Amino acid sequence: MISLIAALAVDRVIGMENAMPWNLPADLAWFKRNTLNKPVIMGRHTWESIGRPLPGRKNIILSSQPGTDDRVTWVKSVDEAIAACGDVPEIMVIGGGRVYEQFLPKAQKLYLTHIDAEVEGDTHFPDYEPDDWESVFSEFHDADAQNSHSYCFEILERR
Ligand SMILES: NC(=O)c1ccc[n+]([C@@H]2O[C@H](COP(=O)([O-])OP(=O)(O)OC[C@H]3O[C@@H](n4cnc5c(N)ncnc54)[C@H](OP(=O)(O)O)[C@@H]3O)[C@@H](O)[C@H]2O)c1
Ligand SMILES: Nc1nc(=O)c2nc(CNc3ccc(C(=O)N[C@@H](CCC(=O)O)C(=O)O)cc3)cnc2[nH]1
Repeated sequence: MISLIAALAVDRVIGMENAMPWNLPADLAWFKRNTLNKPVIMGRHTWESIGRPLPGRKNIILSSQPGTDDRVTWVKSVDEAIAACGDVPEIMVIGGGRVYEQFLPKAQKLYLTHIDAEVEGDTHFPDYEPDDWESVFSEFHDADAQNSHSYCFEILERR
């Protein structure tokens, strides 16, 4: 099973040239909880902004170019990224935009965080059709002293 995890602002914005203008540690705890002990597949731009290997996960980085950090696994295509995951119950694709686009048609589950923030971004989560997906879990949270904006966690499973 392939899943995608992402945090989207309005208009499905997931990235901009500069750091996102929000602080959502609860969302990062959710990302950690849902990715721990699973392989995570990411694109090279996302690798760079994470800055280190994610602990307790097998880190697979897609890049057309030779790898530059022997602590993680580098692959040059989607089929190779999947093959590097081995025989696991769930592969987590953690972005970014170009990677989500390529894995969305393969995915059976989406873990999405919807952030009540309007930002201009250069990178979007792909268009998905609500009717293709069944919302199996959703949990809204208000902003609070640690989290700058309200946000809602949702898990969708492919119909
Ligand atoms: N809010 C969120 O949930 C979230 C999640 C993840 C990322 N992001 C954000 O999204 C942005 C990054 O998105 P992006 O679309 O720019 O970058 P990305 O998808 O992270 O990385 C793209 C790079 O990955 C490699 N790649 C992708 N598909 C490949 C394939 N089939 N074969 C070989 N290499 C492949 C290429 O690396 P080479 O260039 O080395 O060939 C390509 O330049 C940032 O702003 C980041 O912080 C947000
Ligand atoms: N829901 C969601 N929110 C995100 O911010 C997000 N970010 C990415 C890509 N970027 C990142 C950036 C940093 C970390 C990170 O540092 N995570 C740590 C800290 C978790 C915590 O603070 O509790 C980790 O161990 O997962 C992960 C992914 C992919 N999917 C996401 N999904």
